[PDB]
Amino acid sequence: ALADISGYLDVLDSVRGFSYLENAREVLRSGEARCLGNPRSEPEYVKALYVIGASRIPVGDGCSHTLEELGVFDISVPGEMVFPSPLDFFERGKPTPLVRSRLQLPNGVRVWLKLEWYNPFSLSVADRPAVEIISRLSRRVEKGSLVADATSSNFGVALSAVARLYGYRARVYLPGAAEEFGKLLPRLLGAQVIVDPEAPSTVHLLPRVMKDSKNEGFVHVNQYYNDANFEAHMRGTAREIFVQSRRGGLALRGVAGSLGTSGHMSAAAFYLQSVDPSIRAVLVQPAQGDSIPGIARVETGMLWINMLDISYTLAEVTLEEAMEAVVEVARSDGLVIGPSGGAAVKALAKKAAEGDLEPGDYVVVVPDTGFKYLSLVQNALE
Ligand SMILES: Cc1ncc(COP(=O)(O)O)c(/C=N/[C@@H](COP(=O)(O)O)C(=O)O)c1O
Repeated sequence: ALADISGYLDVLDSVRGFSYLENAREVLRSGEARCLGNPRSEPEYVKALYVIGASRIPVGDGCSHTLEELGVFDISVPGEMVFPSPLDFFERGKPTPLVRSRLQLPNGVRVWLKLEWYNPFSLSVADRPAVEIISRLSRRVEKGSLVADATSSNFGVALSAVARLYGYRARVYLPGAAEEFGKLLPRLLGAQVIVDPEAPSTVHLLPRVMKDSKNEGFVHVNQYYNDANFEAHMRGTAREIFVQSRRGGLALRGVAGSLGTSGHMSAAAFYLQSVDPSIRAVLVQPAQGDSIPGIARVETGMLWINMLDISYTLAEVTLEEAMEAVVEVARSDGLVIGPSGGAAVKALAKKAAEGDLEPGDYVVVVPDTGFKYLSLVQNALE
């Protein structure tokens, strides 16, 4: 028997750990899940179902229900694209677009582009963690409290818009080298914003955010460590690849992406590799000395890409190379991607070049619009 999952979403404030994900891998790999006689005695299982994007849970004595029965494949989007609020537009106006590129890579490597700038608050992938974190937070923290964190840019914009739609106050902390939209947009959205000229990278800002949090009593929502960030991308970004690939007719053979916290490619890779372990995750290690805004090298410390059981390859990419690839997607497809997007296009293009990749469909996750990166656009043409 099928019942509604909303009711059982207290397991989000009770399950801790990753042992619950073993349940995910089996439900996904099997394509079904066993019915639960007592839904409250199985907090791990229930949580797993939510995290793969079920809307319902299977309840009863011995039965089982498919992914489609559970609602992994439910279409959310109103055909007409009419939404009674912005927050509901984020929720139900999904999946973000998967667009097949005219870009031609060798060895029959077919490039598809998941356009995460089609998120309403930050025009970036960072909306999805920011709604998931703040939504859970609304359960426990009182309204009018200040929530805060460090960001390269996207998440601080997403945090500020969403915090303020949930009644919470916002502080964002940015490194000096980040972009003007990040420093400016939160303020337009009513946050306080603090910029450290000395801080060369976002992870380096963390001690300052932690110190101030202890002194001031704001809630440091902490995207690097906060398990919702991984979980948002499991029920949203990753699940969508799973669904779209199937409904799209895609022979899905892999994913390509970029890493800051590692939330979204950890989630795409794990989800996808639960359904089918052969799927490569091609990931980008920005080259040494170069800065690509939004992302970093793994060995600067990342939670999920390390600890979860994820087969992934790295290709090195310079900024200059990430920018070359922006330029060529823009001449191929006429779509203008951000620097981190072109870094994952480039990184796939090399494994393709090398002959390390099977013939088939690859989905790249493009994290934001190039319209926010005019300087790096300009410099890449001169
Ligand atoms: C443009 C762009 N490209 C890639 C990423 C990487 O996504 P993640 O692995 O899910 O954090 C992000 C994620 N952004 C967050 C996290 O950045 P950080 O992890 O501190 O390097 C921010 O803006 O501060 C991004 O904005």
